[PDB]
Amino acid sequence: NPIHDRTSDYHKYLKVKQGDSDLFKLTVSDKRYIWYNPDPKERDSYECGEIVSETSDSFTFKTVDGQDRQVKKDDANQRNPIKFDGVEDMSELSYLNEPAVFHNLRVRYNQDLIYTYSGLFLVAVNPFKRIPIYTQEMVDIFKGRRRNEVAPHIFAISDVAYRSMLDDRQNQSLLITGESGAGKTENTKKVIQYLASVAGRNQANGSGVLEQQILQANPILEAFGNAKTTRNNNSSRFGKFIEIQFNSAGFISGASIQSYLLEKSRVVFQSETERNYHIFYQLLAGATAEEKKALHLAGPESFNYLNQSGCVDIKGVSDSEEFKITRQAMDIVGFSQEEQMSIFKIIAGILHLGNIKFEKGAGEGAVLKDKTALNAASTVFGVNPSVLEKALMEPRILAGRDLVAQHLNVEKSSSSRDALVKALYGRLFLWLVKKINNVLCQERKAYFIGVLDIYGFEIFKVNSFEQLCINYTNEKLQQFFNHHMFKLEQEEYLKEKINWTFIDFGLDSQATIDLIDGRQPPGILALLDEQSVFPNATDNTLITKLHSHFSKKNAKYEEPRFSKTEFGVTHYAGQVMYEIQDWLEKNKDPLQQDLELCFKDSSDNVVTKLFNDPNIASRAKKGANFITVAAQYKEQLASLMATLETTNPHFVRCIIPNNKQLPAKLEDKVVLDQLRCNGVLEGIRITRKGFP
Ligand SMILES: Nc1ncnc2c1ncn2[C@@H]1O[C@H](COP(=O)(O)OP(=O)(O)O)[C@@H](O)[C@H]1O
Ligand code: VO4
Ligand SMILES: [Mg+2]
Repeated sequence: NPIHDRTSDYHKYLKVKQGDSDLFKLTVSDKRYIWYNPDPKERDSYECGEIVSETSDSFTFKTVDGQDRQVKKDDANQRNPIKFDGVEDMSELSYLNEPAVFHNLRVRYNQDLIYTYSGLFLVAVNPFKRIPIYTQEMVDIFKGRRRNEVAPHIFAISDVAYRSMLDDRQNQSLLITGESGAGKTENTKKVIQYLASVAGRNQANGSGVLEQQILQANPILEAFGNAKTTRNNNSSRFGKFIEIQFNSAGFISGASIQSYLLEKSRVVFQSETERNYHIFYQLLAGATAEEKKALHLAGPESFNYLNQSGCVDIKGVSDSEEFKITRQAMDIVGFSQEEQMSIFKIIAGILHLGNIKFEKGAGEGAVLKDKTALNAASTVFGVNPSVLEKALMEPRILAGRDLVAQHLNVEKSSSSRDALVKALYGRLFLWLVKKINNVLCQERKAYFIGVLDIYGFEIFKVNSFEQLCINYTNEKLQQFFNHHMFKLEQEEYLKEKINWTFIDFGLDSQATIDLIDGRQPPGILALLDEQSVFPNATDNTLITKLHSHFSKKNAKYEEPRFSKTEFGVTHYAGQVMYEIQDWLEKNKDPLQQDLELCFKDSSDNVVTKLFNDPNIASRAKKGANFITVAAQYKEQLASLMATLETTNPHFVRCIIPNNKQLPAKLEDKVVLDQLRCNGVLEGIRITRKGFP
């Protein structure tokens, strides 16, 4: 048994190392210590001081240096007996305070122990390096073990959700929270791997193909949906809820993926030191000479959509090698050789479209002097270069019932070219998902375990509509944890009348949530929609209306004195300033019909489905207007949350160690802000003084 064999990889990599004689001598000491702030300015940096004396309400301790301080006992962060350092469950700590919880996490982290239980949920601190703990051997160890019999691990929480699904015959969900780069996606991959193993079928010839396809579905979406941002080299630019389905016997019957709002703006713009989607780089590097030739491809520096950030490479990653993986994932899933080539023609097409350089003519209208890029794109897409040309600069619209040809200037033509690009990429992503889903859904499920992997809370120098939608989602996931951890728990106790005194844990993201998606009174999204459908509305009339409604009226809103185009929203993870530029068009997500017409007549079959298929090319109509991006997203986020409520949830809180993606550098301030806003210690207090 590996569990008990101290010489195993398990003990080696998942268990705390045996202390020595000198450590024992320290462990049996009678001295008592306290965690204090050497600087009262920096409350997150602590040192350990020894308590030398005590009055009825105070403690006098010594500081690392030559001095002595006194503190009220009710204001003291006592240090747990060292025997607790490295404990696998922090609900077991004598003293439960901030420095105490961080210290234990730090102790384990320094030994590459990234998993630690914090009551009923698991905490995960990003190692930022590889650790040999997700091997098939490790999987087999956790197979069927009770949470307290084995070490903290993502495999452990997975098996528990699994047994609960079988024992209670109820649906389960694994909610992995964390800001950008914290490790949500890696752990998500692990939960899938584990379930696929312990619950898959290992018959031969035809058998186990499903579980292999389930696994191969991730690398495809990652190539089209992930990209390098300043916070993560493999940031997920789309949200995801994966449904692992099981039959009545408890065997994987299949799975479906529900994607959420891809960043469609990234295809045409990346800020300095960021990349466009990985796929653009894997194609340009992994394509053969013929493909490269029949596609009119060149190097990254040759494409406007790939040479503006100044970054075409990611340290330690080979796009060429990555491309081989992607294509192999597509094969296994089932993408015909034809479909794939179409998929790359689109990628190549999008690249050429970004090369089209519009210029002014003799008048205000725009013209296209060089038609190389235009011709190239038209070729790979299989569309009439002249139809496409007029559809870009002179799209036709109705003026009443009259058909009027527009003559878009340079700026307008470029924006229209970008809208096409984004619609193009956006629909492709949805097609890929649809496709994969038809492969994985081959049997009526009896039960499922939902694994959520959203885009994490993020902040950049410039925050736009995209960031608001992302942080709004994180804000709701957090309230989901607060709701379940405290509100429902206590609402239960008090219902049974088990003699409980209500506790206010001070965790509530409702005010921030209402400010964003509030309807009555109208929140930010509601006002955005109003203005969005108001003809004479501008980004300036939108910000003015936003300030008007919330400035000095809502505690979570702020009208900055340093700017006229930004507004702040106080989230659980911090205040974020948002730039209002282009919000109206982003929410409208416009696309000229002449452009759609031009592509509905494409020779390529994939391209044609993206423009003739209702689910992909059609847009819901909220009456006289198309449903807005905000209204649809608010709507889809509401379904999810309603789906989660119908399951038994298990939380995994990923914690990022620092802001530099560096291993072995656990930064207190970075880590303590997360433990605080995530409500980790309150999560431990409810499990400790309550009735689980
Ligand atoms: N458990 C882990 N083991 C090894 N590396 C990890 C782990 N978790 C995270 N990483 C590293 O951190 C990066 C970011 O994690 P990721 O899961 O992609 O963030 P996210 O999904 O939270 O936005 C990974 O690409 C990987 O380098
Ligand atoms: O950087 V992550 O967006 O996948 O949270
Ligand atoms: Mg991710």
